[PDB]
Amino acid sequence: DGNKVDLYGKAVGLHYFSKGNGENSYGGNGDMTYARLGFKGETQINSDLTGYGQWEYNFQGNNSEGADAQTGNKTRLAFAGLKYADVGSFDYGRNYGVVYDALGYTDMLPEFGGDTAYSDDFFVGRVGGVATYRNSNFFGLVDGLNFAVQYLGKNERDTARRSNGDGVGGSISYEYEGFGIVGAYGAADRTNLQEAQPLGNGKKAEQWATGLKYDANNIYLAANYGETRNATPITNKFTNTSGFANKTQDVLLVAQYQFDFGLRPSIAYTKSKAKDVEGIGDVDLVNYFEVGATYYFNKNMSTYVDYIINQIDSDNKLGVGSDDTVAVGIVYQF
Amino acid sequence: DGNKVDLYGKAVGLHYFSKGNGENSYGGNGDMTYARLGFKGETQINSDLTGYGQWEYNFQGNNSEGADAQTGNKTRLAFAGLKYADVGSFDYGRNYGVVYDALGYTDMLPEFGGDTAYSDDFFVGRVGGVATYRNSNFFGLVDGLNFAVQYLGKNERDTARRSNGDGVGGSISYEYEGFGIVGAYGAADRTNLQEAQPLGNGKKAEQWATGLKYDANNIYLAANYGETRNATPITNKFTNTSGFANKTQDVLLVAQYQFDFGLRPSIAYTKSKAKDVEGIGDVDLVNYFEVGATYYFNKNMSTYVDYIINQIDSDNKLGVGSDDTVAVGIVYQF
Amino acid sequence: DGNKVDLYGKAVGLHYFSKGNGENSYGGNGDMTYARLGFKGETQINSDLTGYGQWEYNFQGNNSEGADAQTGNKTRLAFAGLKYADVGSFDYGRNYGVVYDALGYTDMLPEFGGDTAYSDDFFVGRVGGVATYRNSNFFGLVDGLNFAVQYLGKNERDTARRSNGDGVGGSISYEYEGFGIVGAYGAADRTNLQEAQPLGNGKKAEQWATGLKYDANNIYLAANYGETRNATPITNKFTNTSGFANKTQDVLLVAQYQFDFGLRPSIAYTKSKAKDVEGIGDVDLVNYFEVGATYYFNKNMSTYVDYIINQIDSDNKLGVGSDDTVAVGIVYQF
Ligand SMILES: [Br-]
Ligand SMILES: [Br-]
Ligand SMILES: [Br-]
Ligand SMILES: [Br-]
Ligand SMILES: [Br-]
Ligand SMILES: [Br-]
Ligand SMILES: [Br-]
Ligand SMILES: [Br-]
Ligand SMILES: [Br-]
Ligand SMILES: [Mg+2]
Ligand SMILES: [Mg+2]
Ligand SMILES: [Mg+2]
Ligand SMILES: [Mg+2]
Ligand SMILES: [Mg+2]
Ligand SMILES: [Mg+2]
Ligand SMILES: [Mg+2]
Ligand SMILES: [Mg+2]
Repeated sequence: DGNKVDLYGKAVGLHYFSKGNGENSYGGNGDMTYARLGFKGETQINSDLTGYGQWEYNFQGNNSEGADAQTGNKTRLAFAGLKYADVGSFDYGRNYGVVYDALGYTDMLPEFGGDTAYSDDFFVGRVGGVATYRNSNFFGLVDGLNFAVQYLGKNERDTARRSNGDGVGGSISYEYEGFGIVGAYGAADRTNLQEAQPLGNGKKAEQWATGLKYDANNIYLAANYGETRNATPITNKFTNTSGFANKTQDVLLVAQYQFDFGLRPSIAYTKSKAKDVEGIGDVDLVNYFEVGATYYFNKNMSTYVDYIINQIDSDNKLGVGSDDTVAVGIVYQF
Repeated sequence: DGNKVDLYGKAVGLHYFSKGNGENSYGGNGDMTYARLGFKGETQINSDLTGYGQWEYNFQGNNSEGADAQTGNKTRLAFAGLKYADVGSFDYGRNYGVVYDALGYTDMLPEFGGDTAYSDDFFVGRVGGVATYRNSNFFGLVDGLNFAVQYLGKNERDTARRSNGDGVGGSISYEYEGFGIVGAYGAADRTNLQEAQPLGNGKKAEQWATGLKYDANNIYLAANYGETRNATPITNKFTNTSGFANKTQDVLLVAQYQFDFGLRPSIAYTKSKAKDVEGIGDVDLVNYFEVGATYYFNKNMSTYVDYIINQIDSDNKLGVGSDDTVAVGIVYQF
Repeated sequence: DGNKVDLYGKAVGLHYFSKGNGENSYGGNGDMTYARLGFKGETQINSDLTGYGQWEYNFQGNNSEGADAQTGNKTRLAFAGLKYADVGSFDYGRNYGVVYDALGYTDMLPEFGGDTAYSDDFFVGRVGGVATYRNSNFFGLVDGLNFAVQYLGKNERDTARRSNGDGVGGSISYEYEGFGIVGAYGAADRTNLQEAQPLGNGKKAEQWATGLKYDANNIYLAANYGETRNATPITNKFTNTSGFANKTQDVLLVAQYQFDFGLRPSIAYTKSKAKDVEGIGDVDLVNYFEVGATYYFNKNMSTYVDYIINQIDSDNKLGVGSDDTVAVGIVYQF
């Protein structure tokens, strides 16, 4: 009856290599195997109207069958919506925060990358309780011009890190001839639990980002810049103190090429600097170069290596790990 | 070849609006998105015999991807059985309590309702370890006459609220010309842990209900009345004390219409009164009117609003919420 | 596009009968209902090369929908790999040890059996972080001659029971005209947390087993013999101390017949004895006879009974359970 639903997923055999047991590395050390399961469906309601829904789950494959069986298991996405011919889509539930419309540009590495797209972090990553309106080609009048607004409902959780107040954010993008340019901005109230943390001071959190990319002829090139206020979560590893960076400035870059025979090498740089952090001043949160590659056997099977050359120094005042990490992956997906 | 199984699910974007906080409301306040996933299968073994099984899970969509990720996640149903031609069906596992053959009559609202069909609550909701026998049209000899019996095995759990002793229950119903009537009753042993609770006293739990319904010509009218002894779970928020109501008296009413263009308005009333509650006597547990509507775009897509006009008063002796609660939902299902 | 993926699972209505709880039985008492869900996929990359992946999850059906909802839920398998023409298969993730290549011989009972194939126990059961290479028919040159090697990456977990160090293990088998013979062995480092336990002492865990089987003409006969040194997990029930048996010796015998009409009687014997147990000396871990049966209605539906005649005596120095257990099961699978 014009419903299309496709159960999807992957099994990801994954191993991280880092110094020691990886307490002072970028990614850690050991087994990091996991699996994904989801559905994605879409129903033709009439000529002009589609309904749709999606759910996606993370099942870790590197816990025992003992008491730790559920460590890092979670729902990543859960949302439903309606899409109306020449007017836009509207969805609600657990979904990507708008500002990920910009950060998605550089979140293209075989394993790492994407460092500033925190989950449960306002308009940066996948969160809870968002209403999202999206528009393609400006109601159909302007090919390549897209925009979105997103309404974030307050989530007063048990942890400051996973909480938020009410907020609004949005995004505008233009694509033309393989190039793409995009800007995204959100702000939200911070909750009383966030204000009580040692790190971070202010009533509102803000995040913004811009992106430029070239995505054509088997070349992928992209850059993202942005900044945040009272929005980037941080932990002092020395004091076990936590909260949010009063300011960050963040800059990511990525260069890839896709060979017809399956190989797709990747080169990147990422740097995120916190400022005005209490007791500290300026610090680096992320600072690295990346070399990697993915080999695609076909649409269902790939392998990959991903090497993070970590520029964080062993000095780092927040305890951010300074050692390198290499990831090795085998993936079956459907 | 012989076998039919169909993966099923829904994604529900869901939001509740109450004063506060929602501490003092019927339903709470904020994001309540969730998803469901299940399978349902039937195999033709021969001409007279079919095997079947069902599993159903709830994935909350309004938790973070942190330490609270698993909150409210659970298996709803997990059972397997055989259905023999003129004998009946026999199944075992986690399934609906028998007395829910009565309560289902009124559990028909867009979001709320069904207030007395508690889970893990002897016979009124989905419970563990039930062997259920069911019969259609009295061995095929009496059109519209159905019955069932169910054996509940002891579950001594860590919690009095989620426990039970051994029990037996059943249900009888007759349907004719769009009308339906149905009686159900179960009784069981209480566990020591339940007897140790300050609220509620008795060796035995009991629950019964009767149902009346009209279900034709696009009209749905239904009413349930019931009582319980030592069965309905309760809390006194003034004392942080818990247990079970020595007695309750329960009445639910529902009226709905289905318009061919998809709109289905709903009107309801629910009162549940506890009696003989230690240090209190009588006290309402539930008391409200409902108005709502579901808009069905088709078999896969729907939206709804449900408004609960809460008649509980701010003097209620157990601290039961007195504020209403409006729910708004968007549903993709397959 | 040359991909075949099956979603699969089962619903198992399951009940165990034992004296009392029974806190002193082989298997326990009460509702043991569960379900499984998994996918299994295979993609033809080219005429000589296949990709594959598998995920499998256990969903308990005997928990309430309260705080205990998650007890016993776990990923059993999560792996992906490549299979090349005659050269062999390579996979990584959570998978069966390499010593279960032998123990699978007798792990054939309707419900029980398989006592020495502990999960998260080096090479005997399902684990986390294994790299497994497998070869059939010695590169296509010797019909019926198969072998495998497996590399076990260290998992330092919160618990001694679920930890391992790095190890290697392997297996070799040979089948000809319904007869089968197998040998398997592995060794790995113990972790410091393991060595810190009062029970067990040694740098290295080791496990080995051999198997003979006849599997033809509806007869199934199999035997396994095995030993372990610092690998088999134990608890002293009197003193509440835990660790690993310094040694064990294990025998598991099985006989079954498959009638064409669906019945499949089973008879078994299992004994595992620990030696050099701190504070104790020699003591039986498992000692029983089995007598059960499985009735297959078809490929999707079965029932079974499994009766374990426990020869553990009430004298057991470790407090191992001595009473019998009977299981009754109903299974829908797809
Ligand atoms: Br995926
Ligand atoms: Br994160
Ligand atoms: Br559903
Ligand atoms: Br029920
Ligand atoms: Br309703
Ligand atoms: Br409930
Ligand atoms: Br299965
Ligand atoms: Br191909
Ligand atoms: Br185990
Ligand atoms: Mg773990
Ligand atoms: Mg502060
Ligand atoms: Mg600030
Ligand atoms: Mg460095
Ligand atoms: Mg009492
Ligand atoms: Mg009121
Ligand atoms: Mg020791
Ligand atoms: Mg005995």
